Amino acid sequence: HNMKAFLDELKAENIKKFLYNFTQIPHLAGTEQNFQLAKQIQSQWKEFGLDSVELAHYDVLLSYPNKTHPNYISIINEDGNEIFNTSLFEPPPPGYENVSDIVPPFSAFSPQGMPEGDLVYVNYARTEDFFKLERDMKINCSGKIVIARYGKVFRGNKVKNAQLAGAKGVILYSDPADYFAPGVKSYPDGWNLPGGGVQRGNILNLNGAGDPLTPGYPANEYAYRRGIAEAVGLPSIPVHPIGYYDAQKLLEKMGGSAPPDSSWRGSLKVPYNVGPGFTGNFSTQKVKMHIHSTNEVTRIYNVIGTLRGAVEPDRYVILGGHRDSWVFGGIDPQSGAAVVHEIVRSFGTLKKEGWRPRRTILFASWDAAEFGLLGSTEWAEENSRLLQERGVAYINADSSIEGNYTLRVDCTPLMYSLVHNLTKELKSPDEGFEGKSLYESWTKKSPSPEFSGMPRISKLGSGNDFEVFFQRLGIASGRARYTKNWETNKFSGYPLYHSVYETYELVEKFYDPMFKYHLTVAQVRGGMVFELANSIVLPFDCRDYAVVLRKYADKIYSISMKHPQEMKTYSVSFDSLFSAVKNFTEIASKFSERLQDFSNPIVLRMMNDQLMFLERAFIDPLGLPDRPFYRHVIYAPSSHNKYAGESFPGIYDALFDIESKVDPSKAWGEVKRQIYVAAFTVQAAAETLSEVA
Amino acid sequence: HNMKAFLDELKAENIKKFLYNFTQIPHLAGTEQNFQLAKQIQSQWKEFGLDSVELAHYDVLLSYPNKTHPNYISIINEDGNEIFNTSLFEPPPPGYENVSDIVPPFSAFSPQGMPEGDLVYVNYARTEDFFKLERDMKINCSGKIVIARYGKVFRGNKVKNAQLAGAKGVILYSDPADYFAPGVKSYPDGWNLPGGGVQRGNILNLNGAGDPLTPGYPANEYAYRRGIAEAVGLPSIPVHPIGYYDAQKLLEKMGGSAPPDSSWRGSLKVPYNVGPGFTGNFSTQKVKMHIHSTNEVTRIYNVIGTLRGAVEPDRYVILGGHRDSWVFGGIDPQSGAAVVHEIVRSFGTLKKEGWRPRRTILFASWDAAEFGLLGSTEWAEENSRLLQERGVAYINADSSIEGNYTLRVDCTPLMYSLVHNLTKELKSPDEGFEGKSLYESWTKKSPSPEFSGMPRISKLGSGNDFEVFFQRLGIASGRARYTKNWETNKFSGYPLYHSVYETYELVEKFYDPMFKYHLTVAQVRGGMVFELANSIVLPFDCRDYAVVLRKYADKIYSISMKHPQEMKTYSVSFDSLFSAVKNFTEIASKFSERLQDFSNPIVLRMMNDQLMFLERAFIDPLGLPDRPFYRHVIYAPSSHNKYAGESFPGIYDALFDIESKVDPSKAWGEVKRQIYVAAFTVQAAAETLSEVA
Ligand SMILES: Nc1nc2ncc(CNc3ccc(C(=O)N[C@@H](CCC(=O)N[C@@H](CCC(=O)N[C@@H](CCC(=O)N[C@@H](CCC(=O)O)C(=O)O)C(=O)O)C(=O)O)C(=O)O)cc3)nc2c(=O)[nH]1
Ligand SMILES: Nc1nc2ncc(CNc3ccc(C(=O)N[C@@H](CCC(=O)N[C@@H](CCC(=O)N[C@@H](CCC(=O)N[C@@H](CCC(=O)O)C(=O)O)C(=O)O)C(=O)O)C(=O)O)cc3)nc2c(=O)[nH]1
Ligand SMILES: *[C@@H]1O[C@H](CO)[C@@H](O[C@@H]2O[C@H](CO)[C@@H](O[C@@H]3O[C@H](CO)[C@@H](O)[C@H](O[C@H]4O[C@H](CO)[C@@H](O)[C@H](O)[C@@H]4O)[C@@H]3O)[C@H](O)[C@H]2NC(C)=O)[C@H](O)[C@H]1NC(C)=O
Ligand SMILES: *[C@@H]1O[C@H](CO)[C@@H](O[C@@H]2O[C@H](CO)[C@@H](O[C@@H]3O[C@H](CO)[C@@H](O)[C@H](O[C@H]4O[C@H](CO)[C@@H](O)[C@H](O)[C@@H]4O)[C@@H]3O)[C@H](O)[C@H]2NC(C)=O)[C@H](O)[C@H]1NC(C)=O
Ligand SMILES: *[C@@H]1O[C@H](CO)[C@@H](O[C@@H]2O[C@H](CO)[C@@H](O)[C@H](O)[C@H]2NC(C)=O)[C@H](O)[C@H]1NC(C)=O
Ligand SMILES: *[C@@H]1O[C@H](CO)[C@@H](O[C@@H]2O[C@H](CO)[C@@H](O)[C@H](O)[C@H]2NC(C)=O)[C@H](O)[C@H]1NC(C)=O
Ligand SMILES: *[C@@H]1O[C@H](CO)[C@@H](O[C@@H]2O[C@H](CO)[C@@H](O)[C@H](O)[C@H]2NC(C)=O)[C@H](O)[C@H]1NC(C)=O
Ligand SMILES: *[C@@H]1O[C@H](CO)[C@@H](O[C@@H]2O[C@H](CO)[C@@H](O)[C@H](O)[C@H]2NC(C)=O)[C@H](O)[C@H]1NC(C)=O
Ligand SMILES: *[C@@H]1O[C@H](CO)[C@@H](O[C@@H]2O[C@H](CO)[C@@H](O)[C@H](O)[C@H]2NC(C)=O)[C@H](O)[C@H]1NC(C)=O
Ligand SMILES: *[C@@H]1O[C@H](CO)[C@@H](O[C@@H]2O[C@H](CO)[C@@H](O)[C@H](O)[C@H]2NC(C)=O)[C@H](O)[C@H]1NC(C)=O
Ligand SMILES: *[C@@H]1O[C@H](CO)[C@@H](O)[C@H](O)[C@H]1NC(C)=O
Ligand SMILES: *[C@@H]1O[C@H](CO)[C@@H](O)[C@H](O)[C@H]1NC(C)=O
Ligand SMILES: *[C@@H]1O[C@H](CO)[C@@H](O)[C@H](O)[C@H]1NC(C)=O
Ligand SMILES: *[C@@H]1O[C@H](CO)[C@@H](O)[C@H](O)[C@H]1NC(C)=O
Ligand SMILES: *[C@@H]1O[C@H](CO)[C@@H](O)[C@H](O)[C@H]1NC(C)=O
Ligand SMILES: *[C@@H]1O[C@H](CO)[C@@H](O)[C@H](O)[C@H]1NC(C)=O
Ligand SMILES: [Ca+2]
Ligand SMILES: [Ca+2]
Ligand SMILES: [Cl-]
Ligand SMILES: [Cl-]
Ligand SMILES: [Zn+2]
Ligand SMILES: [Zn+2]
Ligand SMILES: [Zn+2]
Ligand SMILES: [Zn+2]
Repeated sequence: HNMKAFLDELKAENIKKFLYNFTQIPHLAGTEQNFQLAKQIQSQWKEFGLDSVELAHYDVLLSYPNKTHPNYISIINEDGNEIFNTSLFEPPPPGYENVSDIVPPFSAFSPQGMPEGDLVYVNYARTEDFFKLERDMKINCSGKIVIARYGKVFRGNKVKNAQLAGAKGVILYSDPADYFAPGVKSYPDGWNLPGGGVQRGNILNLNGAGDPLTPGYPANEYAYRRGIAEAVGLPSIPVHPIGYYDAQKLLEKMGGSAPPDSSWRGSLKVPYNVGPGFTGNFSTQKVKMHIHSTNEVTRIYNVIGTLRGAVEPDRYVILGGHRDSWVFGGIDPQSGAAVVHEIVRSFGTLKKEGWRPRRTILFASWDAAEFGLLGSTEWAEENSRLLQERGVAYINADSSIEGNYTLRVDCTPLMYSLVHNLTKELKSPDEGFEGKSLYESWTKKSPSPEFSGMPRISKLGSGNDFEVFFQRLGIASGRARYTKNWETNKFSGYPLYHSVYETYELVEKFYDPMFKYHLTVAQVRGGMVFELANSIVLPFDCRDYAVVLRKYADKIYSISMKHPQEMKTYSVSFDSLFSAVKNFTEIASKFSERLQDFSNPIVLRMMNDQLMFLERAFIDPLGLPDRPFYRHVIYAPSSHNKYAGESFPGIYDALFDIESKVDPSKAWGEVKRQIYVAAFTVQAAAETLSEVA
Repeated sequence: HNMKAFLDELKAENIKKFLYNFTQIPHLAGTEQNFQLAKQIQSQWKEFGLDSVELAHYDVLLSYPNKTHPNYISIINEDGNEIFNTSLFEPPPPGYENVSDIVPPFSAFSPQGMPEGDLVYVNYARTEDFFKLERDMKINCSGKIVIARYGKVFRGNKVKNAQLAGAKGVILYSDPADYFAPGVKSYPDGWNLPGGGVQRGNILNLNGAGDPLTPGYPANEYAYRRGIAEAVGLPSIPVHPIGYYDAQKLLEKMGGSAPPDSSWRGSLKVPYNVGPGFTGNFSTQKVKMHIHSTNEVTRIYNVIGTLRGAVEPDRYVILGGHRDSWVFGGIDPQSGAAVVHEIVRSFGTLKKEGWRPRRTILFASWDAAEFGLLGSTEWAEENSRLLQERGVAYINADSSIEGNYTLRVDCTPLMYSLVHNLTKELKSPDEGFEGKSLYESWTKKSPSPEFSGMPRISKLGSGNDFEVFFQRLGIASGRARYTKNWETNKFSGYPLYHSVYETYELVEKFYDPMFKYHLTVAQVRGGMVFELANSIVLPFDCRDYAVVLRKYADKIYSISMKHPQEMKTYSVSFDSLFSAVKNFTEIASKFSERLQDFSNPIVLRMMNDQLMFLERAFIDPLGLPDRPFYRHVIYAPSSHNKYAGESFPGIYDALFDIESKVDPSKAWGEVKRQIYVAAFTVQAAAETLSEVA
């Protein structure tokens, strides 16, 4: 009973069977079908051998279209005649044209409204796109309906940016430039997005809060809820997503200013004029949105499985991923959930033979992730005291594949060495690398930008269920999946993301017919969980944090040094931060020496507690400015793109666009405050690794 | 080497020698004399045998009178002639009339100003005193100078209340009613306050923040400081304290309204007229303050001594008390510091013989406590990560005596059983109880209001250095001292508190000639530290928390039930809170069973960690409303009196004066929110005691 036994028990054929099982009907959060799936998973995890398997339910704010009053967009003429209407649904895929309860495309949490106005095209609706419009082009979005292409940044940030520009509505669409790979056919004949395809998704700006009505506390049966007016993160203007056939009809008549440059042009045969409004002949026509979606407090269900530890049952290694989907969830999330299911089955086989892990393993099937990470966040709010004193690590398990090219890992620096070591022991599933390690193929295909002979491992961003564990609670977190070639594939994510076309057949036909990439991902995620839960000494290398901290300090200093005169005027010094990083490096090196130089279980556990609480030490209980649930001082989701991680986010945000601030003394004062907070936090974290007395 | 050996080594004669040594010259925070004392203590603790003894320094905002521009108050006539002036200093006591550097009486952190106006007498300047003035008597304090007697509540609350009433200045004085015990002589012939005596003290409203300029972070060498305008807790109006000879001259001419009842009358031969202003003949006279004190960032020094644990060096039991004094510190704090010194000496004697405690003991000599608990708070801010993951308990050690009648203990319910057990093993020092236990004498003299044959133990309030440990960080805390008879002694604290007369001779002549009460207090504080640091199982009884939680739930429900119609209208239910308390009771009982039913050091330490993190579980990382550093959900300092503890403070404050709120729906909504937070926190704390997996 060792890791090899665990790994060998995992089967591609089982992952395939589970994926098929999980994807025959929609499992939208808050629906009966997703409750039934929760009950099925609960029953199977018990069967598989877990010690306890419970449902944890919460009543959270969700959002749904009105079944009898459909959402749509029109072009309306000067007489009020609606001369063009966007689609009411995606053409369902072959053999699913009679499937009931497919939610039509909508932007979850949009308010209701019927705004009419002139269109402005805002490219990706990024912060810099809006800078270009108002500052350079002198185009005013106030009272306009903005149309933005999906891609580059989280859609909630696009909506926030549009609101702040004064838009009265937002239309999101999928441009073939970003969602149609050259030389591949549209679904069902290939993996591209057809012109009738539409990306669903929520447009909240929760900043880690969880359920909009209950920030800080679980949405249990006696919860006090905020009124809707005080809810966290809701958009103030109506929003709706469309496909590129419909977008073409909205964009083709656009007049006003030409696009500023080629980076504003997608692939449709339209000029990509910014507007506002339509060309001469059509200048009296307008665009009208009709949004009738409703926000509803609705019950959601997490499945929580426990495999009790033999030696340290009060130490938790968590493997979690969500279960709710927009429609069939062929990739997102069921390609992940099928992998978790097989991992539970394998651990359970060992358990039935008399094995237990050293530490407790918790397995989670989260609900309502698509509506803002609600299930994971409410559960973590409920259990925060247990998690912060006992939480060793969190391994996420959403989509197992977004491509078939190579591995992708995003994690805390504390897991780098674990990931390198594990992948050296796993077989590469790649063509041309038969008999080679996954480390070799991954390193060849995705080289580290810093180091020769190492693979790229990214920072954690957000937009997935590790957010509460990592950025709020400070528990070492990681994720892994198979991905595309980022050098040659310039499209955004995978094309059929959050569409009706994301099916079992998509995966089986186009992504992973042999389920070998799924199996490799199960071995990576499961192997990480195995080592974290069973290694005598926790498999964290504090020295890897020291290396990245210096890289991040260099980076933030370099941003600041774009303003040398202001740094002179306001005496802005990074000396404290570099000092703290130098001290962290020294103390980490000495800790590492002791870790290998110590039969004493108290010194061991004392050392294991130092390892465990190291990630915890980067937490500031006061949070980041105006984002109280982003508490990690080294990493937060980018304020411009929830998906991306930002390093030293407090200093980064203080420096961002600083040359535009009206009061430079105040602005640079805040930069100096953030440097102090960061230097202090790095030093305090270092000191947790010093000898304890 | 057991507790008896430790206890037997403590000597009254040593405590006496140390007290004499610590009280010959003033040790005002931020002065050279207090730095020299820090260095002396550091050297002696090393001598005594501690493993390491370091100074931890910070640069914090302090406040001092201007040496060449003295503070004083006048009565001024209509021509601007100052016809009466308050004293510039207290007459120094016999043999100290040539002692240099006695700080004259002042209110630390007063702004500068020379406000002139009509006096209003506001009794104790409590919330209810101001209610009586504005609501019942219809007396407007706006633009008036308020005169308030010291007593009943922390003077910072009096100042806050006066500011909010619109006062332009505050005069604080010591009324003989509150500071002159019948039948006892004034110092030097007895322990009463003479008419020239004055109580120093700060008038901040920090709400746990520490240094006003650096809330959340240690005031280290690279700290970013707030500007004075944004500092935490500073008063907006000038404030000055005076003795009763001077108060008599200010009060005797008072006209306007009669005092509302006898509870507004002190003991001076004046009418205690409320005002505003003086009677007919003197109506054109006014009162003028002259305050020239300055706030100054100043270095302060904590001494931190470590006695490394033999088995659990990463578990900290802390014995701390302050060293800085207003003048000589004969009682406050040196009667406490002398006791800590002897405790360190005793532990060191055992250490030199080869003994070590099981857990690490930290000893602290805090600086700047008199200026707002600054030294303890800055150090805890610096070390917060170590303290919250490793902090077992904090035992405070300010003044050892405030009387000679019986023991006083204020502590977490987690220490009740420890305190009962220890005091049963200690000898009573009381006359008439020779050969009896301290438990017996204490129980006879200060019976529990709830339980026959038990002694009174109070809630922790604040105004002392346990505040950051207990209310911010959630570390089990306690304190003990000898006190007066609360039934027969209706004066406030001890009369010479914070005056020049608080000397070695005061203690040796009047309070404790044999140093037997000091010795008993050393045995209580030291014994608690010994048991906390050496007991195999932590000496905490979670069931005692269950009992008090029910008492507090009953109490807060009873306050709410004063408004039955509103509870019906707004559906205000305490069911969730009582449910949580019932669950806590059940889970605690089961935990206690397991604690006694389990050779396994992991189960032991797992159980010890459950005991240690139980106090920690009452912490809400979001803090209480507008008081982010008061995080404990069960206990906070009263919003009306920092000295007093309040239970379920979030609900208490939501209910306080609720019938006066303009929007009852909003006000009762907030009551229901606080019930939810409290019920959730109690349940979450209970769940930390459940089986871990
Ligand atoms: N030069 C170079 N760079 C590379 N960078 C990376 C890689 C390997 N894989 C990647 C790793 C990181 C990135 C990356 O950093 N991209 C961006 C943004 C950060 C990022 O991770 N972006 C993702 C964004 C997509 C994402 O994370 N999506 C989520 C969506 C889950 C979801 O549906 N969540 C819901 C709810 C979200 C919520 O409510 O919070 C929703 O979004 O609707 C997910 O898949 O987990 C991406 O485009 O690859 C950047 O430039 O900084 C890109 C590719 N390879 C290379 C390379 O070969 N060369
Ligand atoms: N019926 C009945 N009740 C009793 N209650 C108690 C006791 C035994 N001892 C007591 C325990 C609690 C109380 C008590 O709860 N009193 C008040 C207020 C709470 C309290 O503890 N009050 C203290 C206030 C004094 C105090 O704590 N002072 C601080 C001052 C330290 C200091 O100088 N700090 C600085 C800095 C403070 C800062 O900046 O925060 C300063 O204040 O300037 C201290 O001595 O530690 C008191 O009057 O006894 C109440 O009714 O709720 C009173 C006496 N015995 C009895 C009894 O026999 N019968
Ligand atoms: C990284 O680790 C190092 C330890 O190896 C740590 O060094 C510390 O730096 C501080 C701040 O620079 C030092 O503080 C000095 O402490 C002495 C007392 O020991 C004081 O006398 C000094 O004050 C004087 O000088 C100041 C600067 O010119 C004046 O502003 C001030 O008014 C005084 O005149 C000063 O406070 C401290 O001694 C060392 N500790 C050591 C060497 O052990 C460093 O702080 C760590 N980095 C971080 C970011 O924490
Ligand atoms: C104290 O401990 C007890 C456990 O001994 C714990 O009891 C729990 O109470 C909650 C809330 O009352 C129970 O929740 C119910 O859970 C079931 C599923 O098991 C749901 O079907 C219930 O919902 C329905 O009924 C509600 C009330 O009428 C409706 O509002 C709702 O719309 C549904 O129709 C309800 O959520 C939970 O089952 C028990 N758990 C047990 C018995 O193990 C109690 O909560 C603890 N106290 C505190 C303050 O935490
Ligand atoms: C997915 O697999 C589950 C588990 O096999 C199927 O649920 C079982 O269905 C059979 C036959 O209907 C029942 O007798 C069992 O009680 C079910 N077991 C459960 C729920 O744990 C389920 O039908 C499959 N779903 C699909 C779409 O194929
Ligand atoms: C777009 O949809 C709208 C809404 O269904 C259509 O307009 C309606 O047409 C019917 C029948 O002609 C009228 O009775 C309604 O009054 C209309 N409603 C509104 C809101 O205008 C419209 O015909 C559609 N346009 C196209 C081109 O299909
Ligand atoms: C990853 O693998 C390396 C190589 O085995 C591990 O580093 C070795 O660890 C052992 C045990 O402490 C030492 O004796 C060796 O000196 C180390 N070799 C090195 C650093 O080159 C490393 O600890 C593993 N990482 C984990 C488990 O997180
Ligand atoms: C308080 O006691 C200390 C410790 O004995 C005295 O400090 C010592 O004084 C002698 C004689 O001046 C020196 O030789 C030592 O170096 C001192 N030891 C220290 C500082 O650790 C101090 O003088 C006493 N203070 C008073 C007021 O009596
Ligand atoms: C109260 O103190 C003030 C301040 O010292 C005294 O008034 C001063 O008196 C001197 C000499 O008579 C004058 O030159 C100053 O101009 C006065 N200063 C002010 C501010 O008035 C005053 O005499 C004292 N009153 C009593 C009764 O002692
Ligand atoms: C205080 O003393 C009592 C009496 O000895 C302790 O309670 C006993 O503890 C032992 C050991 O667990 C049990 O065998 C007895 O049944 C207990 N007797 C009781 C509760 O009456 C108590 O644990 C001590 N409190 C501490 C150490 O905090
Ligand atoms: C949906 O729309 C229908 C009619 O178009 C309306 O009667 C109903 O109130 C709506 N449902 C909601 C708001 O849940
Ligand atoms: C944009 O539009 C409206 C006019 O309708 C105006 O109120 C607003 O101030 C304008 N903003 C800018 C930056 O021109
Ligand atoms: C799978 O890999 C092949 C070969 O590189 C490639 O042509 C194809 O596009 C990949 N499929 C997907 C869905 O990425
Ligand atoms: C104190 O007062 C004197 C003169 O009365 C003045 O010169 C000096 O500035 C003051 N000291 C301060 C404000 O520290
Ligand atoms: C009290 O006094 C001033 C008049 O100088 C006035 O502005 C204020 O509103 C008054 N307040 C009340 C409650 O009468
Ligand atoms: C000490 O105790 C005696 C006897 O009860 C009492 O008369 C005296 O007032 C006490 N001294 C002090 C300072 O409380
Ligand atoms: Ca919540
Ligand atoms: Ca501070
Ligand atoms: Cl993932
Ligand atoms: Cl005390
Ligand atoms: Zn997903
Ligand atoms: Zn998704
Ligand atoms: Zn004190
Ligand atoms: Zn004091």
